[PDB]
Amino acid sequence: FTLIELMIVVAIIGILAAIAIPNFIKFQARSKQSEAKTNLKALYTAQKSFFS
Amino acid sequence: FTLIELMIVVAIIGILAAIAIPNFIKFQARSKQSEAKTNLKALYTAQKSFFS
Repeated sequence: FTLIELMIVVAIIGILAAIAIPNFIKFQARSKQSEAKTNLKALYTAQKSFFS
Repeated sequence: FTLIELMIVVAIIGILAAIAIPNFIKFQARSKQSEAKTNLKALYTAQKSFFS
């Protein structure tokens, strides 16, 4: 190998450092939204029992 | 996948460990409150019979 190959190696590391990957904050948010579902279903259950 | 995905996986299980589920101690207290209803109706019945 020569100088150009080694410079391309450095450049590829630079490229990988700035790669555009999926936004995983959206996956975290979708995880956090499950509390709303659980607590709303608890509301539904408690309302039904109170009515009965 | 890459490192950030795997760290988000760890973060998501950390989130699920600290989710705010409904307070079910209230449901169990509502269960325990039925002694009072049953025994008070028993008082009512016994008082009526005694009066009669």
